[PDB]
Amino acid sequence: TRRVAIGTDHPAFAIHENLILYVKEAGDEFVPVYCGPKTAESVDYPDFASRVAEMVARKEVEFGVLAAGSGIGMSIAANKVPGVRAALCHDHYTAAMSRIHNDANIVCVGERTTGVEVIREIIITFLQTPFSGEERHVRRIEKIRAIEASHA
Amino acid sequence: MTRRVAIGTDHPAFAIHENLILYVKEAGDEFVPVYCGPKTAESVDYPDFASRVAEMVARKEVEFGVLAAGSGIGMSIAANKVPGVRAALCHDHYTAAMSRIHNDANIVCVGERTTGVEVIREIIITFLQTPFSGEERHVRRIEKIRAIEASHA
Amino acid sequence: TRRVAIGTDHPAFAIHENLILYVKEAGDEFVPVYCGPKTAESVDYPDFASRVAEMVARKEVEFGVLAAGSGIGMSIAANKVPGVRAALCHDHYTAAMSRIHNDANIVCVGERTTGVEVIREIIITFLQTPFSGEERHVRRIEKIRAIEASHA
Amino acid sequence: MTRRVAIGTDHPAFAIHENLILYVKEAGDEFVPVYCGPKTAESVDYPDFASRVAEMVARKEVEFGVLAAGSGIGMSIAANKVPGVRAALCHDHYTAAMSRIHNDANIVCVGERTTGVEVIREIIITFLQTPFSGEERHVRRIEKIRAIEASHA
Repeated sequence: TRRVAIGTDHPAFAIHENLILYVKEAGDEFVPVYCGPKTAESVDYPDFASRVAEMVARKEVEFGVLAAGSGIGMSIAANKVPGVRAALCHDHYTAAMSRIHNDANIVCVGERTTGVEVIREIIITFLQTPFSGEERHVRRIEKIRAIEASHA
Repeated sequence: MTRRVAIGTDHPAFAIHENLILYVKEAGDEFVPVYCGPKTAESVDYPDFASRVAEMVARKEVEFGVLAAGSGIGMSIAANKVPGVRAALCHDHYTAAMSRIHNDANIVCVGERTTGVEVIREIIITFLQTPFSGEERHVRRIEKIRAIEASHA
Repeated sequence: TRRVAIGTDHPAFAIHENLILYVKEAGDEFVPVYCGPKTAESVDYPDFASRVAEMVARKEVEFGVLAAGSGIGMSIAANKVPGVRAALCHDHYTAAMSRIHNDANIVCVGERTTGVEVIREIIITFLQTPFSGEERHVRRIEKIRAIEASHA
Repeated sequence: MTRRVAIGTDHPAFAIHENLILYVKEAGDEFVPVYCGPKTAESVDYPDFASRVAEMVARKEVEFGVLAAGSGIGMSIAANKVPGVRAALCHDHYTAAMSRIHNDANIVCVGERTTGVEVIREIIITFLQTPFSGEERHVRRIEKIRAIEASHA
C-alpha cells in the first residue's frame, strides 16, 4: 500500500474528485487520502499545504498531491516542512524528473494554469516514476537535508 | 535606491549565466545583477548554489534571487528551506507575474533544460517588474508561511 | 470595431462564455461573434474550425479564436483555409510572438491542456499585440501565401 | 521496413540540428533521420524549409517530419498549407502524444526559443513512438480535414 495525501485550496476544490481518481489510476497499490477542504468556500493554501506536508514528513503517507491556483504557494509552504521535497510540475517531463532526480515526495499543480488532462498525466507520472538512486542525486538530496538541519 | 538581484546556477545552466545577467538588466536600470553562480563549467551540486543565493535574500543583502538549473525543481526545493525565502518555480509569464502578485516571491527559479531562453528572459523581466498586490488575503497567507517556518525553527 | 469570431468543440463548450468575456476584456473595440456549438453534445472540430477560418479569410471578421481539447486539430484544420494564419498558443510568449512575427489572425488553445486563466492571458495578449511590420516578417508571410497559391 | 523522418530548421534552430537527428534515432532503430534543414547558420526564411519537409511528407518520400524554429508557430502554419500534411505544434509530452492518437499527425513542430532541448527530445520520441488510435471519430475528423483541403484545391 502506497498512501497519497491530497490537499487543495478553494478553486481546486472543483477538481478534488478528479485528483482522487487520478491517484487510483496510477495503480491499485496507490491509495488516496483526501485531506482538502469539504466545501468551495475561501481557504488559505498554507493551512492545507501544512496538513499534507506534515503527513509526508512524519511518514504517515508516502506521497502528497497539492492543487491550487498556480501551485506556487503550495510548493513554497510545503517545502517549509523538514523532510518534504515538493515539486511544482507543469508537464510530464517535470513530473518524471522530480522523481528521477529529486526523489520528490509531494507534487504541486496549478488548476488555473494547467489543464486537467495534463494534471492527470502529471499525477500518474509522478507516482509511477521511481527515484534513480544514483550517487550524485542521493548526495544532492542529503545536501538539502543539511540546509534544513542548519536552520532547525 | 537600486534593487540588487543575486543570480545562481548549476553546471548546465552556466552556459546561459551571461543571458541571466543581461535579462536582469533588461528589466530596468534600477535592477543590479549580482552573479554568484559557478565561474566555470565544472560539475556542481545545485543545493550549494541555491543556499548561497537564498541566504543573501534572507539576510536582505539583495532584494531578489534568480536560480537556473536543469529543471529548476531542485533549486526551488533547496532555496525554500531557508527561512524568509519564497522561491517560485516559473515556466511562463503567468506564473512569473502571479508569484509576485499573490506570493510576494523573492526568488524566481527556472529550468534551462525545460524552458527556452526567450521564455526565461520573459519570466525574469516579468518577475522583477511585477509588484506585490498588498491585498489583505495575500498578506495573511504569506504570514501563515512564516508561521510554518517558526514552528520548525 | 474589431470583430473576433469564436468557435469550439464539445469539451470547450463549457468555457465558451469565458472566451466571449476574454475577448471583451481585450478592449471595447473588440467584438466577439460566437460561432461555436449551442450545446455540449459531441461535434467534429473541423466543422467549427472551417466556419471561423472562412470568416477570417473572407474578411468578415479580423480575428478568430478556436478552443478545443488540445487545439492541435483546430490549428491544422483552420490553416487549410487560404489566407488563415492560425497559431496554437500555450502561453503569453507564443500569443505575443504569433502576432509580432506571423501576423497571426486566428489563435488556437487547448481546454484540456491549458488552464483558463492562461487561456484568458493568451486571448488578451493575442488581440492587443500588434504585428511588427518588419521587412523579414512581411517577406516570410508572403512566402506562406506563395505556398497556398502553388496548391490552389 | 524502417520509417524515414525528414528534419528541417530555421537559422537559430540550426544550433540544435544535431540534437534533432539524435533524438529521432533515440526513438528507435526503425526511425531513420533525413536531414533537410540549412547546412549553415546563415539567415533563412522558415516557410522555405517548412515547404521542403512538408512536400516530402505529402509525396510519401518520408513518413514523418520534424520542424524546429524560434517558436514553431510559423513552421506549423506553413507546413499545414501543403495538402496531406497534418502538422502539430507541440510544447510537451501530452500534446506530442495526442497529436498522434487523435490527429494522426505526420509533422511535429517545436520552438527552440520556447521549449528546452530535453523537452524537445521527449516530444520527438513521444511523437514517433505513439501510434494513431484508428478510432471511428478520429478517422471521420481527419477525413473532414481532407475535405477542407479539397474545397480549396
